[PDB]
Amino acid sequence: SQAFQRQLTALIGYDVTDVSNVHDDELEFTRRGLVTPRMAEVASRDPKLYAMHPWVTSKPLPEYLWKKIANNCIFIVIHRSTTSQTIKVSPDDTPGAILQSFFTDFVLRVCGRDEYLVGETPIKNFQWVRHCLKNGEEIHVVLDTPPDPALDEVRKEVSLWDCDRKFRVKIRGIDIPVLDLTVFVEANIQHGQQVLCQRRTSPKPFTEEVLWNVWLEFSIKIKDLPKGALLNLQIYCGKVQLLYYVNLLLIDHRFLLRRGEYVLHMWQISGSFNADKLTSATNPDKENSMSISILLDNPIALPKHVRAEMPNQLRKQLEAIIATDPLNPLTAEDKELLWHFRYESLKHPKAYPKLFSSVKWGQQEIVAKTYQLLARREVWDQSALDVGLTMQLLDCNFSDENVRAIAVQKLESLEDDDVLHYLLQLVQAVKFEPYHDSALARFLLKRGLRNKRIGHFLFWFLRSEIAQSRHYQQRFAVILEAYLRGCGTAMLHDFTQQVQVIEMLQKVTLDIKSLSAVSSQVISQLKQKLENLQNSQLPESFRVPYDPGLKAGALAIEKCKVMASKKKPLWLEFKCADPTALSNETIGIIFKHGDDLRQDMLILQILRIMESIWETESLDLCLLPYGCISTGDKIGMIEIVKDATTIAKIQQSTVGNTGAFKDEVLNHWLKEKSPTEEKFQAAVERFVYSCAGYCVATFVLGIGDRHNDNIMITETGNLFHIDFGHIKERVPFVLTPDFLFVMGTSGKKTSPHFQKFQDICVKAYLALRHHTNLLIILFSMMLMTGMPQLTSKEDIEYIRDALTVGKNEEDAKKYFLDQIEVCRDKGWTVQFNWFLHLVL
Ligand SMILES: C[C@H](Nc1ncnc(N)c1C#N)c1nc2ccc(F)cc2c(C(=O)N2CCNCC2)c1-c1ccccc1
Repeated sequence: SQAFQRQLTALIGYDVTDVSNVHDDELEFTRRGLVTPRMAEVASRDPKLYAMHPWVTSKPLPEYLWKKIANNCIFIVIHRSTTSQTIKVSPDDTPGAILQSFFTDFVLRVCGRDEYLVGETPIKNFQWVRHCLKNGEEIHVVLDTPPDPALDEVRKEVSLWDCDRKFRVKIRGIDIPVLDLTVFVEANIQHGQQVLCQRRTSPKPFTEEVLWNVWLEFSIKIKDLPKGALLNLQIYCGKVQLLYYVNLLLIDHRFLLRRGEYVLHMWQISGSFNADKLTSATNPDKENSMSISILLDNPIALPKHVRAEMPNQLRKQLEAIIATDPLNPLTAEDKELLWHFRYESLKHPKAYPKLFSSVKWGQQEIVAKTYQLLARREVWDQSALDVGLTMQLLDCNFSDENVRAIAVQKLESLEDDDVLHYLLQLVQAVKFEPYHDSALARFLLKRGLRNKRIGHFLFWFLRSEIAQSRHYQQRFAVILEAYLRGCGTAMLHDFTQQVQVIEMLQKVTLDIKSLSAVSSQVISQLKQKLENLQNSQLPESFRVPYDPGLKAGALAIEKCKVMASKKKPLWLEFKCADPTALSNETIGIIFKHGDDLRQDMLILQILRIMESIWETESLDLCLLPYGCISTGDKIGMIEIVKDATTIAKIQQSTVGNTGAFKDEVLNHWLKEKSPTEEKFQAAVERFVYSCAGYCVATFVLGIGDRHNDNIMITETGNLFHIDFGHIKERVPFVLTPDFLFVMGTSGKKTSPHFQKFQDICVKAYLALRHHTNLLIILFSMMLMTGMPQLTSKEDIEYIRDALTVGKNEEDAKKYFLDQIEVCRDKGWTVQFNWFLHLVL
């Protein structure tokens, strides 16, 4: 009976039915809330297409993949059992069109993977194909029986506005079970990051109990409280310093004004725009944490719901405002203009964030007018999707549901490919929702239930935060529960196996790490533990979390290692469970405790967004954003990139443990890995592109100044950065004399390959700059939701500079070409300084 819930709790990693840490019924309301959305998508989804989850795209096939074709000819090696016949096919052939061509019912599965080439889309539009064309590989499929939908079967089942009183809250006091100066409470009525009204208590002495018994009357009227308003209660000591915070929605999920006695356990601060500050969750640590005691009282329920001509100077002023970037602050004058010309502004979708930031949300008549304005949103509805613009409306500056819902409206038009690109940060954006049940929450729910791949990643992203965010685990747990109740028994069993496996592996990771105080004569224990796991405890096979097409099989005990590191990560290799796998390659997974890999997920995901941006300008910069999933507290997994070594090690081989750093070694290493000259210059060009990619991407992100035992290269020239969570003079990025000699330059010269590198960099850079807004917002979101450390205005404003906002294109070329030159001017000075730093 309720054994199903026990399953779901183990899958979720948090007890959703628990009510030990609630002061209302919002979470439970949201479970019931999501039942319909879950049922509606579960009932409406095509069961066969959900069983095979064809991964496809409507983006045009890029130039770089077109130029790799032999005139409407892609070869597809089909497999029965023994041999395999090849078939010339047009890029535009549907998989049906190929099946009747081969027959000269069944379906084509990719060899070694849970991936199918099925559906009414041309074969150029399946990702697996575009992947094979990119890396220069042959397309191997198998004539297979379709999977039964049965396997996916789902186990079935007084007006606030008539109230002119000033709002007020009684502060009874604070109590802390264990703590020498004074302390006061600051009560804020918030909407977004905007403080509407503020009041303080008198300072009393900071004893383990402090009582005030004071009515704080606010300047705002009850009628003027907008939905999603937050009573943010804060505690300072003293000169002042913030010690604790908690929040409480003043208008609840049923539109009722919040009333009665509350005892709210509070969050502490580390020794600032952090998403965690926004949460409505209270601290679950009742025993240790500070708490505050309040009383709301007056049942009051909130009701549900000009010409456009102007002077020339004002039109220009307003257009100038509408044009500035998302982090340019609006002045009082700017806001007043936007709002007066409300309806002119409404015609420009790009005005929307700014205009909805010009709304006085603490004034009921103005919010009414704002809603009348959202009634007139034809142009918004008609505009082509700008994700950049849409993401801004979903960030911390917008707490109003109707405003936010129009963002989620635009997201509905995203094809499944693009939801995958933005899914991590859409899931992170749930952190900005005032309520647990939101348009965004349901959007993620339904897109996830509509598609096994979004669903798969949705699970791990949500679970990532449920395992290590007390601030948001409750909300996300509710959402994930909603998902698991509609994903199908097949996936429930998949997910179950994966969690079982990663818990086994993380334990071994944690235990091996305990047995070392940097080397290892006890790689004995590791191999011993892995043998014990593989004997009746680890399953025959499991889906690889960061690449769900791949199923892993038996471990390769002999190939598994621990690193001569401080954090002793594991290096695990598995046999692919799929007998149809044509490769011999193992599946390689690193397990690391010690870094916050949520930071790594975000940077790696932004790198993908960059790649996708580049694809729109027909540029490929061969970035290698390897798989990475954060699975728990300072713990996670990383996709092992095969045939790859660090730059440091290439230097340690032809020099030693010293900074002697020869300019020549990398090219030497490359030359000795390339078998032919055909592949060497291919390697070298692959490296010019890689290097350019990572110089630009890392510069824009402000993570370009790196230790070179944290930059790797494949044996085919593909450079890539690693260890992003690891983050006296500096440098823009890493373009060292070793890299420059592969490009055929030295000290103060130029070359064919180097001139290209600049040519590629400048294109790439200016390319990202065409999506300035999108990047600025993802960067702000990234910091706010994933780096508690780095969330001051100054931190967030780094990317304005790096993307040379306001500058013309030609001037931006001159900026970056200078950045490049700063590296030429520094050579090994920083690298060397890193050696002296990171080795003494
Ligand atoms: C630094 C490198 N990191 C990566 N390697 C491959 N794919 C990746 N995605 C990463 C990352 N991040 C690495 N990680 C290890 C993790 C666990 C472990 F037990 C050993 C690791 C090792 C490591 O020292 N090894 C010893 C040499 N054989 C490879 C494994 C490396 C590493 C690999 C090549 C060159 C230098 C170092």
